[PDB]
Amino acid sequence: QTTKQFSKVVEDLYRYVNAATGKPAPMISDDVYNIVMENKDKLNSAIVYDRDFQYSYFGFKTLERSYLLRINGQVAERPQHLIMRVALGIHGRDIEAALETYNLMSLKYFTHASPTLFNAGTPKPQMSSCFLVAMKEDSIEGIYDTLKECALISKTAGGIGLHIHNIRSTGSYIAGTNGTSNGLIPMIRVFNNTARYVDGAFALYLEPWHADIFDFIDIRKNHGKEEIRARDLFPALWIPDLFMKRVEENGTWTLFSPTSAPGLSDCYGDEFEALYTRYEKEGRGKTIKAQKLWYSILEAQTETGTPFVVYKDACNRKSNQKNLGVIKSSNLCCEIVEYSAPDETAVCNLASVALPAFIETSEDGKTSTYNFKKLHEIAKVVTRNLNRVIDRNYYPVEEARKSNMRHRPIALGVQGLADTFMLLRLPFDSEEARLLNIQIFETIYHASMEASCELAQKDGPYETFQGSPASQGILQFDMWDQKPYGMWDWDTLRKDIMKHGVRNSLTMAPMPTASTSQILGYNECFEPVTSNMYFQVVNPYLLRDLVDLGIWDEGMKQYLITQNGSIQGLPNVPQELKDLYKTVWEISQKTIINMAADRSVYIDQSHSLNLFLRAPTMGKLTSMHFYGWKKGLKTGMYYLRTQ
Amino acid sequence: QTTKQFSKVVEDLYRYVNAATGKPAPMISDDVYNIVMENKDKLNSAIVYDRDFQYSYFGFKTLERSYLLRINGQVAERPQHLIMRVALGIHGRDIEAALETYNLMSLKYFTHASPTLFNAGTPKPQMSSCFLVAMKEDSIEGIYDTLKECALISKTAGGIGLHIHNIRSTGSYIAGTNGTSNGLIPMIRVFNNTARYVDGAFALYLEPWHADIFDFIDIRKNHGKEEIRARDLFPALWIPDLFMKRVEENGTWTLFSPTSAPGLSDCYGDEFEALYTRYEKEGRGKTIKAQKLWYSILEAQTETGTPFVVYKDACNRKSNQKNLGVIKSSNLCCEIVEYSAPDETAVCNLASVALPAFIETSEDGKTSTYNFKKLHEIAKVVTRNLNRVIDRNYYPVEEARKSNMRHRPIALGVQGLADTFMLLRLPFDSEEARLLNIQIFETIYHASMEASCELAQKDGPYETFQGSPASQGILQFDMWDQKPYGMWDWDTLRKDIMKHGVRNSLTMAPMPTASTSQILGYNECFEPVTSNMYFQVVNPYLLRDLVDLGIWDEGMKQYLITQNGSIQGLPNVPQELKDLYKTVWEISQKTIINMAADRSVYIDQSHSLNLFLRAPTMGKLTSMHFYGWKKGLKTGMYYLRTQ
Ligand SMILES: Nc1ncnc2c1ncn2[C@@H]1O[C@H](COP(=O)(O)OP(=O)(O)NP(=O)(O)O)[C@@H](O)[C@H]1O
Ligand SMILES: Nc1ncnc2c1ncn2[C@@H]1O[C@H](COP(=O)(O)OP(=O)(O)NP(=O)(O)O)[C@@H](O)[C@H]1O
Ligand SMILES: Nc1ccn([C@@H]2O[C@H](COP(=O)(O)OP(=O)(O)O)[C@@H](O)[C@H]2O)c(=O)n1
Ligand SMILES: Nc1ccn([C@@H]2O[C@H](COP(=O)(O)OP(=O)(O)O)[C@@H](O)[C@H]2O)c(=O)n1
Ligand SMILES: [Mg+2]
Ligand SMILES: [Mg+2]
Repeated sequence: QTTKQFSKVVEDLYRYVNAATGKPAPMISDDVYNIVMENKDKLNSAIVYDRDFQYSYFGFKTLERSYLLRINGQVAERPQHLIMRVALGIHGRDIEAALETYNLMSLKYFTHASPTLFNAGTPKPQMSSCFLVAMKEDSIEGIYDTLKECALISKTAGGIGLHIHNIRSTGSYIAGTNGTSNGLIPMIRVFNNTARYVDGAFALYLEPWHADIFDFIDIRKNHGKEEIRARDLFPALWIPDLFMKRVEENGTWTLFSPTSAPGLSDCYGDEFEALYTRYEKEGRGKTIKAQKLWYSILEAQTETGTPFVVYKDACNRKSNQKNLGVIKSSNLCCEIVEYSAPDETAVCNLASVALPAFIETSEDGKTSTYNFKKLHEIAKVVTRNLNRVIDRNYYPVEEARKSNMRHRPIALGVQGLADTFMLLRLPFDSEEARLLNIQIFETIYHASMEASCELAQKDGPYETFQGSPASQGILQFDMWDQKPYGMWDWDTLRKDIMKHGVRNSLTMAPMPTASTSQILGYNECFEPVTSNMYFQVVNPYLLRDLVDLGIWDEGMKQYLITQNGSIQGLPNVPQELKDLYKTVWEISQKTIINMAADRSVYIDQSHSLNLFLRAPTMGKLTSMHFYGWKKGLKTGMYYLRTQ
Repeated sequence: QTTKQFSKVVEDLYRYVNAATGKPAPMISDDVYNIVMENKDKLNSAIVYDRDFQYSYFGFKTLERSYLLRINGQVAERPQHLIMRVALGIHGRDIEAALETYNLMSLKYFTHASPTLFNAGTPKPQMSSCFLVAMKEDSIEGIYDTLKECALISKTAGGIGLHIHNIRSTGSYIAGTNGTSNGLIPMIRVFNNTARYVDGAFALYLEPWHADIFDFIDIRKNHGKEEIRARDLFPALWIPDLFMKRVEENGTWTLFSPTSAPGLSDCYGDEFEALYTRYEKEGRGKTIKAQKLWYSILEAQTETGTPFVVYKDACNRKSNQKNLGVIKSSNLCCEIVEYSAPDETAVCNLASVALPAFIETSEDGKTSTYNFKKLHEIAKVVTRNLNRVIDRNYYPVEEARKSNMRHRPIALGVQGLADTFMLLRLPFDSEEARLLNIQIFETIYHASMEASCELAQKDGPYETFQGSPASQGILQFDMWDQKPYGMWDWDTLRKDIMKHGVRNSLTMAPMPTASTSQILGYNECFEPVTSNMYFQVVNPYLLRDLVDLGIWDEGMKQYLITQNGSIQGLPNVPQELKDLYKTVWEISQKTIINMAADRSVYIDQSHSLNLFLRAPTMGKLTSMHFYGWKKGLKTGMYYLRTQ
């Protein structure tokens, strides 16, 4: 069904011709083709085809349906071919690095994000997952320039975070007409329609003092007038601390059109508060009860899972990019926290480490341990990969090229945190899981900064490194005013960074891993399992245990189907198992938030913290938000899932 | 209720401040303000306020509701003030010309189009009614650049004609993806949505060999899937002669994607036919029965009044702009026929002559005659006005400035043709009406070319005059291979044009006059009355006659209400009256088309020929189209009205 020889497969993909039009349509770049032909024997003999069976049925089907390159509707690539295409696409002439990446990916130590898997080694290799776009100007020309830019980015793969704080609100004056602005909603409908035309995937960012806020937060509601909804876009709130204070005090909140109150989004913290309370005192806006807004926000979150919540002041106070300017948005999945401006669209290239790969029974007596030294080594590899992607990437718009080449941010993440705890017999809410969580993120952050510092000794630091927190020896945990756990030597690293610089302004942004975790067969990313039963497949670790204890029968299976993936209150199942295989609906969200806060001291950017509320009340949701906020989180909430 | 002194009114408008924001919002330009202050006594004393009563109730209300400038929701301008503001807005420092235009407009000899009436004398004086826009390129970038340009033009006043022949059709290949084009309809929905956002008014032009044609023609249907309709846009067909021949032969017709059949819209006539039949023979497209398309077109016209029909080869063969390139569209109302390209958006400034103004009882014995010499003199005035507008206009986009300054087209038109015939006791379908129609259009065309030639002796000819038909002594009627009626001396004019040039590439484009004819109180533009009764106002001329004959009673009035504006088959009304006051539903469309064809030999551009079909059949509509087509018409049909 598929040619075996890799160079033979490369040849077919490269020579490919669209029969219907007679147009040659190479699916491999000149570059990678010439590389493969000059090295065919080394390359062909390196692939271990046994490794195609490291995938599950649903992992293979995921690859088959979307990832493996097709010739005339037929799969042309084997999984091993996809992986070697990616390796060369990243590494180019560096055959050695390519070979190392081939071996580590093929053994499932790590993977790159979907767009890298799609486009690495191909003629327009757009490998970035994330674009953060500034609304160019409060004008028809700026709106339409911004729209063109989103269209062109959406032509390729990857999401958009778009901030729109600078657009004048409903009823605002326009110079040259007697008519007024119709505000955000009509303009959002324009963007919605472009998202649909160019083959969703836009998040919109707004600060809650904007006067169109009440409609903005309701944009995904499945009822009401069809011309007030924008159903393919996601609203995200970019929330100042002052809003949270006014809500908690049960105080007032003032809504402005940005034309009546200029500059509010171009400052944060104390400067924001001073500027805000001054405009408030000067009668420039419309005052409400803060809790009236607060309540409408919880209503929309309860109904639609949105708006997302990202804390503006936490993002800005604790960003290594703070020498660039004020950060005005996150991205589609709320992990990326990078500077953007009309001339600079922040981009990011993504990869995730497979956490269970580092478990070894290695020891005396059948206990599993965690190999942190190997985690550290693989994270260095991935860091070097992501840095290469930056240089070999095709940028859809010039604003993205200019941003990426200047600041060189990258984003490492994880999958299989849940599997890891499960394999080590650690309940997600245990003291041992809490510790392992901190140690894992300490080592990945240590490793990435070390790799990046080595790159800066080879190539120079990134352009804007001088003046950064990192240039002053201030690493992420220091900006949380915490000492690191200290499994790695931070003083020596900080010494080296201050002397040599780093090659990347940012390194860590744990992402959802929605498709890539399915390819590898692990749970997802720092999140607990959502059920133990996802045509019905039972949690392999749970299955193993129930068989070993000799309790697994049809009576067991039904009790799992019927309680949808929960094993609690199953009569004859040991407590150790119930503790180990708690669903995310069964774990306290204060625990989830605690662990998010623990790991966040080692996270440069942010992370996509989904929240899961069993029996949701306004009161429970409020206390979750205020708890995350006071913990110092950047991303208070990504999606709210309920039921 | 209104200040009397004009300079006092100018002062208020100029000093105006938006109270709600504290922004100064002048409603008069620096230029006109400084002009008015330096000439206040001459200016104030020239206005004759008696003349505000030359308007009807519904004419005044038209002015009041939309035209007269407002200060804080209150009318600040008197009709005489609006007219003098317009006069200075056109003429500037030329106080004499201003005064002449004031007198002629205030006495209702002529008027300018709405945007001139809105914006003349104001800070952003966008006075043009018509923009013809080329789709920039078959790419996401070109589509979105075009969209931005339409948005910016629509911010101001005036319609868009947009040609889209160059966009690849549904299912076409895209290089760099496995997916295909979704064609025109999705892209049309993008434009529809922008039209709604920026405060309809777009016509779309397509040649009927495009493979998306069947959906394109159905875009205004009031049923079917909401995502195949574009309800605020108007489809217009840009029809090659070959299509009409294939339909009449009951032959085949081939549909192409422009990417499979390049160049089809960049040629016409014989070159088009040769290129087309070659692509047809080479299997590059999909063949159908021509009459299958023909039938779907009549169905859409019957249901929706659209698509408009404009004959591509007639427009190109008979255009003075033919040295520029191939013309690919008309405009929103199908009167403008001008060259457009990605870097040149054709524009046009419009004015209409009030035809009844030139009727004088002057004579021996109470007969009315028509003063052609005075018509000729007023048309020269209007021609000079329109040329000044070109230079004092604020262009919304650079593409429009570049086109207008190069070719300098203008568009004179008419209103009150119906009133004129009625006042002279000439039935619309009579031999005398047929003659007067030809003589009126002969004099307006003679007058405009004479004024324009005088301008070229003062300022030089327009930039692209060399190589034009007019430069070779070929005037419009010559391109119809007809001798002029000869009430004016054409040889001397043609001699002068060949020697001196003309200042304007085009001069005549009779337009709908939808609002301006209401302001003046006349019927419309070369069209018969649609009824004799339009809160119920009876045709003043008919009323006068029925009173004079002593037959006008409540029994008369009811018979008019009840037959909706028709006097035919009213028992006791003289035949002379029935002949004189035929409704447009009562006049043969072969007569309408004959008169359109007669006048067209003196029309540089085209004219907005609405058609009215009483009891419509596929057969009647077909023969109307083929009759106009064979007559050599450019605009075969604007709207189809029925019932
Ligand atoms: N015709 C329109 N329809 C809808 N919104 C408009 C329109 N014109 C302007 N706006 C909105 O008002 C804002 C200003 O648009 P812009 O193109 O800068 O107008 P302008 O003529 O320059 N007047 P101003 O910006 O007040 O000096 C943007 O947020 C637009 O979306
Ligand atoms: N992602 C998309 N969604 C919808 N239409 C598209 C998309 N990409 C291209 N098109 C359409 O296909 C045409 C070509 O678009 P363009 O941006 O030039 O694509 P391209 O990548 O340059 N490929 P090609 O034009 O075939 O060389 C235009 O008519 C577009 O509307
Ligand atoms: N449906 C999606 C999911 C993610 N993304 C982008 O990809 C990034 C990472 O999401 P992910 O980890 O779920 O993506 P995969 O690489 O696993 O497909 C996000 O931050 C988005 O910018 C997208 O464009 N569309
Ligand atoms: N509703 C309309 C009508 C006309 N127009 C433009 O104005 C031109 C002349 O139409 P018209 O003679 O009915 O306009 P008025 O000047 O009488 O308002 C058309 O060719 C269009 O380009 C428009 O933009 N919107
Ligand atoms: Mg502006
Ligand atoms: Mg292209």
